Amino acid sequence: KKISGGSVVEMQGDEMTRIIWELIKEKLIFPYVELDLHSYDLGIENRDATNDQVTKDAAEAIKKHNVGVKCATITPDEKRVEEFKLKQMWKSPNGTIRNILGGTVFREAIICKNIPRLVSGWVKPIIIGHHARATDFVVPGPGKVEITYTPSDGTQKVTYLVHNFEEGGGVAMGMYNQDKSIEDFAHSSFQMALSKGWPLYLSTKNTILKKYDGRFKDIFQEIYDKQYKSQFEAQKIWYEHRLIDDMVAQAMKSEGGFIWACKNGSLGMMTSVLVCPDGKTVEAEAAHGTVTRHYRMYQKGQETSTNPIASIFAWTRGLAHRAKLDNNKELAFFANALEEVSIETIEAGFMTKDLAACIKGLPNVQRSDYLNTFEFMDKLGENLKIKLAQAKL
Amino acid sequence: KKISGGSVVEMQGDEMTRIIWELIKEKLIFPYVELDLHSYDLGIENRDATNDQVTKDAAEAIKKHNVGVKCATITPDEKRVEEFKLKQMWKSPNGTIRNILGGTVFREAIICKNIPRLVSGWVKPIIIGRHARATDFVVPGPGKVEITYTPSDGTQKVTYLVHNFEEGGGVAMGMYNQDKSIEDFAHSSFQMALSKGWPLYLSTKNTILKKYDGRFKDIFQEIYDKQYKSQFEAQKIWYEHRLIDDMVAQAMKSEGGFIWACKNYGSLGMMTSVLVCPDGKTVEAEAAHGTVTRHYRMYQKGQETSTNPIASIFAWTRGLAHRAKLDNNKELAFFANALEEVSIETIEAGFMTKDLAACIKGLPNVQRSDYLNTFEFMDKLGENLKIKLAQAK
Ligand SMILES: NC(=O)c1ccc[n+]([C@@H]2O[C@H](COP(=O)([O-])OP(=O)(O)OC[C@H]3O[C@@H](n4cnc5c(N)ncnc54)[C@H](OP(=O)(O)O)[C@@H]3O)[C@@H](O)[C@H]2O)c1
Ligand SMILES: NC(=O)c1ccc[n+]([C@@H]2O[C@H](COP(=O)([O-])OP(=O)(O)OC[C@H]3O[C@@H](n4cnc5c(N)ncnc54)[C@H](OP(=O)(O)O)[C@@H]3O)[C@@H](O)[C@H]2O)c1
Repeated sequence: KKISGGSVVEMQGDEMTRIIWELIKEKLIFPYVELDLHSYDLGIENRDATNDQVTKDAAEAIKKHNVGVKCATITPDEKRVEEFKLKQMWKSPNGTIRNILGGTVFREAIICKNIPRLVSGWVKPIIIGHHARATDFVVPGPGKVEITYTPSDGTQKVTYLVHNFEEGGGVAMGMYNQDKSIEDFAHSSFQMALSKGWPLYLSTKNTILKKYDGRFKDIFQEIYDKQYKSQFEAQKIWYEHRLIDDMVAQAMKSEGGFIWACKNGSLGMMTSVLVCPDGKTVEAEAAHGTVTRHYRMYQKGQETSTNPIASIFAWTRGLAHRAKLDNNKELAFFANALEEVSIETIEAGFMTKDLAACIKGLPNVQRSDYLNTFEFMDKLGENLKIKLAQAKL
Repeated sequence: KKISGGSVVEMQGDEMTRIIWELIKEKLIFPYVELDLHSYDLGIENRDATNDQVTKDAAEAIKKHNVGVKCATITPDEKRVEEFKLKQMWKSPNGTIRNILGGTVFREAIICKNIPRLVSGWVKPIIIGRHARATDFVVPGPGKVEITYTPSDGTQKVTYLVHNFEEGGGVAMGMYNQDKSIEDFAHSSFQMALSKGWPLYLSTKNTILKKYDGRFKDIFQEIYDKQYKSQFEAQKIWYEHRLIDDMVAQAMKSEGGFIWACKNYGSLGMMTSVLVCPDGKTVEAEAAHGTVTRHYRMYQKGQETSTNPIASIFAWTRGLAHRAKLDNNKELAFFANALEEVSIETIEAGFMTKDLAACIKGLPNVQRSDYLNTFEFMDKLGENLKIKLAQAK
């Protein structure tokens, strides 16, 4: 009978994704798992009606229950405001959540043998985690641009000359970064390496930006030694700093299987995951958007061919983490079974137009080559039911 | 019956590239062309023995004679210093030469019809040109870090604060850009678009850093109309800006055949590189790859090697094409084109090195009968060049 899921914060999105999102939930998740579901509706209309209140609530909920899976949501601009008569132009919910939760987002392309990688050497996937401010202005004519720092303890103020424009004009910039943000970026990155049981590489450019990127390299080591070095060995893992050039060269000549945290391939396969520093809280979401083009055709009754893998893994990565926290072996296994069924269904010849396009090039793609949105969800459901029954032994 | 090419500054390199470099001169260039050769020996040993003076001299030589063709050269690290018993870790020759000549570099993959591209639609080459100080410091913090600009003018004074630390210090920095630098980028770029008779695109992420990238979009426009519009229309060409995202996309749907200027922050034997000084006079052509050390270590052991000489060859052809262009040397200009044709033809005709046979069949499926070794391929190109030059007579 059903699996004891636990508390999970689900968040519904917009357009095409919101549609495939309902199919995932009922076909691949519900028939097998029971969840204390804290479901919030981040549909643009509802964010409007509730004055974005809902978005904040949802972030507050994730903060509490540590686990949240999200559907792609419309981030509004001029065109959207007119499209929906939006009483205002609301901020990207991801942005809202990110500020309330913090942490570092990690992306990972799931790899199928028969999927033309951007380098045929990667049989194992590579998780990347960008760090995430700029005060730029224009210099009209001759003048002096300096960057000063005034300490709050009344200490001597310090002024650096960034450039002294003696003839023409130009442009200028100011950039910053608190220690707290770098620490959070480190822990996020270390814990992520542990969960995925893989090595952690920090690429930087502290040869030039000696003081700037230097701080990064330090903050990381200081943390990696005071903490996390022991556990890293407990899994044969290690953390090592590589200059941005050694990395990129090493990575191409690499078979993947590591976490790349740098300071700075189909989308239906890409999955973004926010990892809060505490190692407790996590949000998971597809990298792609709402796929509006597909949605348009869907509305007109036309046949659509959307890839649901990115969205599916948002659930499995979320659920996986839920199990992790709760020692739920039953759930832990289900997550896997689903991820596998997904990769396997594809490595068996069943896929959507976009994936088929990878193999035979967009033009040469005939209808017989791919499955549209529905029957592909079905195919996954079938294989899922199967795989699961097989495990019962 | 030898063509007379004229004055050409040549730089010799290290390891495997030094080998094929001499093969090209002996087999493909010298037998047909006579040059007032200003040849400099940028071998790692000679640089050491001369205290990298040879490098500065070669840069001064190019600055004077307008044309320089360079062989791949070892850039020393700690392992190099120990290997060659160097008496210093000399700076990258490329860097030394750049600092002296200035200008913008343009990379371009040589395209073959029997060789796979990233976009199978790409039939015409795509030339890309990126834009290559900054004061950074550590914030003890907290405190207000502000960037101020006071016009030498003496009048106004504006202060923006990059951040006000309260949590505790971190790190900050200040960027800048001469107007000059952007103008030189523009000229260098526009000229390449004309000399290659292709449309110029400038991609940037204006949205994010409006003020910075804004100055780029403008200066380009300003200089275009003021100086370069006629020529473009004359050659049925044009220039036009785009955001990175709209660039990547309309590119994926293109056949190529355009210059691409990146303001922004496959096989290598086919990757060339040209440094275009803004004066429109001086140029340096070189392979985009290294000395191919792994291949050299094999050569040293007596093992058979298969190194792609295409990039190296095109360093000569691009160079000679520009000498001709400068001297209105019809003959030379023809030979340059003839040599580029013989190369792409030989490859499209089945004869190629191992790395290329890999692009078509993939590593694990390459047989010895699918490619030629370094010396066989060079011999093959030799035969055809002789024929091509015979038929055109
Ligand atoms: N809330 C979020 O997390 C989030 C994030 C980013 C963007 N968005 C919203 O996304 C909306 C539109 O996004 P977008 O226009 O950038 O499109 P998208 O959803 O980002 O995807 C762009 C295009 O790539 C292709 N594609 C992406 N995912 C696909 C999939 N699963 N299956 C098949 N094809 C796929 C489709 O084009 P083709 O099939 O024509 O090639 C799609 O139209 C915007 O309102 C934006 O605000 C939301
Ligand atoms: N001044 C320059 O132009 C320049 C630039 C970069 C590096 N370097 C020097 O290059 C030396 C070594 O370079 P590296 O280690 O980066 O190697 P590389 O010369 O950059 O190339 C290494 C790999 O590139 C592939 N490759 C590049 N050119 C090739 C060609 N023509 N034919 C076949 N394969 C080619 C080969 O792959 P396979 O392993 O599959 O055979 C080779 O193993 C270093 O000392 C560096 O200082 C010089």
